[PDB]
Parts: sequence; C-alpha cells; structure tokens
Amino acid sequence: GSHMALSLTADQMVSALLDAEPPILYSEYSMMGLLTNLADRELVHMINWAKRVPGFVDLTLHDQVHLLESAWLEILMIGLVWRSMEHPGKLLFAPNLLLDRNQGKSVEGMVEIFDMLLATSSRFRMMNLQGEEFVCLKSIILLNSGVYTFEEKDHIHRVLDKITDTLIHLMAKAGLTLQQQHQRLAQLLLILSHIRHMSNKGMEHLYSMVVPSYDLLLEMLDAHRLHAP
Amino acid sequence: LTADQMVSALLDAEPPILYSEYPFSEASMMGLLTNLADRELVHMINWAKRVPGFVDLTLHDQVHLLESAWLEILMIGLVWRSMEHPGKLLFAPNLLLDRNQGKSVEGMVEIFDMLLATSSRFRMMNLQGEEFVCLKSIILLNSGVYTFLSEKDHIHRVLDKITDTLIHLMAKAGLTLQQQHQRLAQLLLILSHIRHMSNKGMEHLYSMVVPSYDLLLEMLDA
Ligand SMILES: O=C(O)CCN1CCc2c([nH]c3ccccc23)[C@H]1c1ccc(Cl)cc1
Ligand SMILES: O=C(O)CCN1CCc2c([nH]c3ccccc23)[C@H]1c1ccc(Cl)cc1
Repeated sequence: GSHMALSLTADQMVSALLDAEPPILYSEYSMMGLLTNLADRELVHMINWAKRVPGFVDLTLHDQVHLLESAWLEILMIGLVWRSMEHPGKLLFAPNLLLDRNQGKSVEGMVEIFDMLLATSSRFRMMNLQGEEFVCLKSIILLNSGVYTFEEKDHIHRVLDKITDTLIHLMAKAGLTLQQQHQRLAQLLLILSHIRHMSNKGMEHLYSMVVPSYDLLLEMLDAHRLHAP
Repeated sequence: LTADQMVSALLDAEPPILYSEYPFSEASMMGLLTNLADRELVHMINWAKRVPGFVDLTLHDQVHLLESAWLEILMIGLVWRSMEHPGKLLFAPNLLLDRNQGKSVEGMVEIFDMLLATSSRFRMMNLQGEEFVCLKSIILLNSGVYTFLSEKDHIHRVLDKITDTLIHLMAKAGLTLQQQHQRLAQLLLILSHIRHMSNKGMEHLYSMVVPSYDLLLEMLDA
C-alpha cells in the first residue's frame, strides 16, 4: 500500500526518513577534483533519497527539479557538516577524505567556505544534534529552499508542518519542555538560514573557477524511473 | 524583561517611514533606491541600538552583525510595507514599483520577483506587526552570528527570548500548542529566503554603493 505524506505519524515520518538515508561514500583516489567527483556521486543517491521524502513525488516533475536545483548544495553541505560533527576543526568529506582548514587553503576562495562549514558542524555538536533531527532538517531544506521562487504550494507547506510536528515529537520524547522544544526548533531552523548562505557563497565560488544544471537534474530525476527496484 | 516588555520595546524602536526624493529611468530608479537605502541606514543604526541586548555587545560585534544583516533588514522592511500592495513594492509612499518597473535595471527583475513572492507569503500567513518586529530583530542577531572569526551565548540567549516572545504572541492570539510550533517554523523558514535574497542582491549590487565595515563602525560609534 502507500501512505499519503499527511497521514504519517511522527514515528512513520522518522522511519520513512531514516530508511531513505543515502550511503556514506568514499573518495575515489587535486582537491577540487576529489570534491567534484564526490559531489557527482552523492547527487545520484540524492535523487533516490529525494524521491523517498514524503510528498516529494506528489509534485510534478518540473516542480521536483525546481526544488532539487535550489537545494542540492545545501543538502550536500548539511550531510557534510553532520558527518563532521565528531571531528572538531575538520570536514569529513569521506572516511578517507578528512580535511582541515589548512588544506582548504590549497584552493583560492575555499577557506572562507571551509570556515563556515566548520562553524556549522561545531554548532550542531554543541547542540547535540540527533540523527532523527538531522534527517528532518535535511528534508525541510529540500521542500523549503525553492518553495518561494516558484493549492500545490499549500501541500508542500502542509508537508513541512508534518516534519515540524515530527521534530517537536522527537524533542518532547527526549524530555524537553514545551518552551525548550520551541527554542531548540528555532535554533535549528535559524541554522538553516546559515546553510542557505553557505550554499549561495559556494555557488558563487564554483561559478568563479561544472555545477549541476537545471537540465542535468531534470534528466537525472527522470532517469530514476528506469532504475531497477 | 517579560515577553510583553520585549514586544513593546521592539515596537517602540521601529524606525520611521521615509519618502523617496521628491516617469522613471534606470539611473533615476537605482539612484532613488540607493539614496533611500543610505537614508534608511542611519535610522537602522538607531533601531539596532534599541534592540534589547545589542548595545551590550562590543562595538566590533555590533558592526559585524549589522554588516551581515543590513540588506536583509532593508528587504524585510520593504516586504512588510508591501504586504497590502500585491504585485508592487512599496519602497516609499511616493515610490511604489511594479515588476515591470523592475525591468528598467538589468538583473533587477529577478530580485524584484523574489521580494514580491515574500510579500505575498507574509500576506497569506497574515503576518502581524508584533511578529514582524521579532523577525527583524532575529535577523540582526542571527545573520552574522556563525560568521564570526573567533559572548556568542549572550546573542543566543537573546535569540531564545525572541522565540519565547513569538510564541507568547501566538498563545495570546489563541493558537493551539500544535499551531504555535507550526507558525514558528513557517516564519523562521522565511528567513532562509530573506538570506538568499540578500545574497543575490549583494551580487547584483556588485555588478555596478555598498556600506563598508568602517562606515558602519563610524556610524555606530557616533
Ligand atoms: O566551492 C565551493 O565553495 C563549494 C565546494 N563544495 C563544498 C561542499 C561539497 C563539495 N563536495 C562535496 C561532496 C560531499 C559533500 C559536500 C561537498 C564541494 C563541491 C565541489 C564541486 C561541486 Cl560541482 C559541488 C560541490
Ligand atoms: O540591486 C539589488 O539586487 C538590490 C536592490 N535593493 C533592493 C532592496 C532595497 C533597495 N533600496 C531600498 C530602500 C528601502 C528598502 C529596501 C530597499 C535596493 C538597494 C539599492 C542600492 C543599495 Cl546600496 C542597497 C539596496
């Protein structure tokens, strides 16, 4: 059978998001080349993951591609900062690609982006971000980042409301007071503004020096239909 | 301060609505929009000094936060004022510009479209004045808080207090517990889009003006 997104309980939402989680990939081996190769491989898995975020396949294909084109670098970044949280001062791009600030100095313009990513990872560490919170934030990014550069918009907002309910549930079951739930919610959501900022400055840097286009993402999203179950 | 005193302090500190210099070309429009921005900036400083918690920061921290947030602050203002003018941006009472007028300036129309989509979002949520001021203060305290080079708990403490406040206004207005977190989230997710617009606006302004760190410091110090 199939669950419609708005019917899911918080436990079904959490389970759906955990089961959709992509794998941790390895670097295949210049720093930019490694980071580009890794991003390209991550993107394949990201398509598979997006298709499994409750609500996403309710949208038309052209709206799917809108959302993913807006969000893909933020998505890459949040998963990076997540994985990096237990390595203070380092970015765990892969288990065999743990880079420090000084290594970021090898590409002109890169240290400023490395520094921002690091500040984010350290902020998640200090908040003790949990895996089940992470997955909710990541799915938020996907449905939100492109929501305002477009009845159907209502649906995405209702899905977003379900994810917020889900984060609140997690926080209430972890023993936070109603007031602490609201504060922690707000703190996590304001970090999302910083992720957007990092993605904007990242895009500018990539364009200053090939990035996933609209057309590429469209094709990838479409091609997913042909993959073996 | 109580949630109610926070709200009164913020409303009290609001800046004044300004007029644009008393049909439009591109040089004329950019100049109008630049001059209005420059004039808003001195009032923005006075507003920033009365956001509770902000004067307790060191001068350098004040400047960093303002430098990071200034454009999002103007933009949120603008979007707020434009709420009731669907398809138009109310830069001033005597400067109400539509999409098409945007197209006078190469690159501008995209930023215009995004600002209109925000205004139209705020309209559909029925954003209230008391919520607006809380959001604007959140931007000032949050935008630059993760981009410091190296106290920051102080800013986080204030940010938490605006959250409480946002909730209390919702509770006052009779939202259920569930509705309160859902609204909170909806409002704070819009701040991502404000941030994005500020980034895109910075790039667009760099294709041509922008207040320096040192100028901000002077103005805040004086
Ligand atoms: O240049 C910048 O300022 C942004 C750099 N990006 C930082 C985030 C990021 C990159 N590769 C990744 C692989 C996995 C996770 C996160 C990343 C890299 C990256 C490199 C190339 C491409 Cl096409 C996409 C992302
Ligand atoms: O070109 C862009 O993408 C950004 C354009 N900005 C949009 C928001 C904005 C401008 N002037 C304003 C005056 C009041 C409120 C909002 C604004 C204008 C602007 C013009 C000059 C300067 Cl220095 C700053 C802001």
